[PDB]
Amino acid sequence: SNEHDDCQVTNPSTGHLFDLSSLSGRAGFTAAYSEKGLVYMSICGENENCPPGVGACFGQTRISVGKANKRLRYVDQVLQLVYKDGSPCPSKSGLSYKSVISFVCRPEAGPTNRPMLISLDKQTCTLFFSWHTPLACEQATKE
Repeated sequence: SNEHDDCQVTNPSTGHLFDLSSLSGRAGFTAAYSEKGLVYMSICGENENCPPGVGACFGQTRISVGKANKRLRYVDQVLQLVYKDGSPCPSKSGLSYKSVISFVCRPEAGPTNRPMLISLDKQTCTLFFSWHTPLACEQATKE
């Protein structure tokens, strides 16, 4: 179970598939890392601002914040990707940055419809992203 052709996950409760493959690709998307940075991260695949294998990095610093992973999973009405094995943890040892792309079912879209960085986790090198998009929605359309 979990996914189909990958990069796409199903409501296990509805049997409805979500595909973020139109979001996928080495083009990737961007998130605003504070006012100084931008994140460049591709969905499921590697990002072109990143070296082959890295699916998420910064635009200014080019510190990889995660590697390409196509495991889109339905979790708490969210669909979340996690791009691990980013750049070595400056704040710890033997760890790396990772992403948490929590796609959020929101019938309301973004102005641009960006993956919105919630916040950083420097304690365990996590970048918590949440993309409130009608793409991952179907459920919240109700409530």
